Amino acid sequence: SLQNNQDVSFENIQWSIDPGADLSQYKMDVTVIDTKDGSQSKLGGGGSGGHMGSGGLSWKRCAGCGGKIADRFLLYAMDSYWHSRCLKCSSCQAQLGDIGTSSYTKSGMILCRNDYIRLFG
Ligand SMILES: [Zn+2]
Ligand SMILES: [Zn+2]
Repeated sequence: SLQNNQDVSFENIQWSIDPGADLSQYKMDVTVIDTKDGSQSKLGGGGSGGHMGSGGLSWKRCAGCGGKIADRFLLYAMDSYWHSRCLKCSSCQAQLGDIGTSSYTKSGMILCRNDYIRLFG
């Protein structure tokens, strides 16, 4: 007989897996930092109705535009500070901070969930 070959490590166990659970080493944590300044409309008249002189002139430095984050919500990727327009796919340029997509990396490039698999692997 020669009936000694069946599927034992593939389609017999076709269960659905997490979208990048084993790619944890390439995964980044998108930390969405909330700004407690401005979420209260009753706080004051923005930066006009109230003389709130702030000593912080640098705030959080962005690694995307190279300046400082003057955006509302700043996001985390890899280890640097970002915001909506800078935290995006280097292939899509789609604002990852405007989506909340758990992007991945490998060679320093920031690629979206799907792009990393298509690009590198
Ligand atoms: Zn930026
Ligand atoms: Zn992409």
